[PDB]
Amino acid sequence: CFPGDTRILVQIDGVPQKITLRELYELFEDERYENMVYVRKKPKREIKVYSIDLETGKVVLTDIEDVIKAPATDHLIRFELEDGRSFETTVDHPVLVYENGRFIEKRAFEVKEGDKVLVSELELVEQSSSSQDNPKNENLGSPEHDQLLEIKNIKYVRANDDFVFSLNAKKYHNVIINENIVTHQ
Repeated sequence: CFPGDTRILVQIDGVPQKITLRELYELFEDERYENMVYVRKKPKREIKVYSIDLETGKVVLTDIEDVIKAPATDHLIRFELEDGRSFETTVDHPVLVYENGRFIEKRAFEVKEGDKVLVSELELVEQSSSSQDNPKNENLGSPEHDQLLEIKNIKYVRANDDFVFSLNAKKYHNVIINENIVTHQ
């Protein structure tokens, strides 16, 4: 899991939005109690989730199974990228790094400084602050970026929220967060 602070890239009403899991989560309703955590299922709008295909390395879109809401109990490791991107995980959560010419899944507490993550590097063009715009898919709609980022700094930090999220969708434990940081079990 990641802190609610973790930004998740999704698609809402055919519009890609990058919003924290605590924010993304809100696009959902119907919360159930299970596994000693909370599970929210069924979006109140058209909510899709941007995920990555490990095998091909492409950014795909899928439907959501539910929202992963769990009481912030453990602490989280933070990864700071050379670009200034940073993401956190419950340390037990595997991180997807691109080393040895392959993609490997290592726990946050198993990841080391100077490690990499896969970034889809594919933006939605409109990086405007807040949800001011939405019905815009103009400006061609074709990006271009092929580069992965190394972790400049890792640290042990504490969960910002009292709940942590990951957003459960198809393929499971595979989502694009922060500045498109890809992770998978």
